[PDB]
Amino acid sequence: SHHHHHHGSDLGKKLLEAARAGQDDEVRILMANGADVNAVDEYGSTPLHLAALAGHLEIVEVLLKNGADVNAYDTRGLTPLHLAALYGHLEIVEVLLKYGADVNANDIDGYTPLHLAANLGHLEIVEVLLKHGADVNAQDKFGKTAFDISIDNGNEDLAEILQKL
Repeated sequence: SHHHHHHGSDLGKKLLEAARAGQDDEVRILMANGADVNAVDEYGSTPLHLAALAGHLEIVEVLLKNGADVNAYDTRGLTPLHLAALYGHLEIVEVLLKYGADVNANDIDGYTPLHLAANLGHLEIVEVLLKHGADVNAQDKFGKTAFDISIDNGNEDLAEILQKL
């Protein structure tokens, strides 16, 4: 599946750290020495998770170009698209979608990327997720949709986007 782990070499740990820190040269060097592009830490995060979380667009692109799993799940069920939407990185959201990210993947608690972007009020990311087929009816473990979250937070601008776009 989209879960890896099982070994955990320090070469893979170096790639995870370099990807999260946005070191383009070191990521290039480590991959040339055979670093697994899909390595995981104790939480199940891959280098693509950490580059998307920390907002490093150029690292995200070189990882995807070398066979990084765009839909990898960590132990909480979070995909790189979840993290890009949660941390508000619009261009990374777009690149992930362009590489086949599952727009409607849900984590352990049932949150989709649309849920996270709505909770944090990232209006443009919500619009982009909707254009790529985000499910407005998807409910989390509390039975709440992305639209319900915008109504409970009184974000009428976000609620209007979730209804008409």
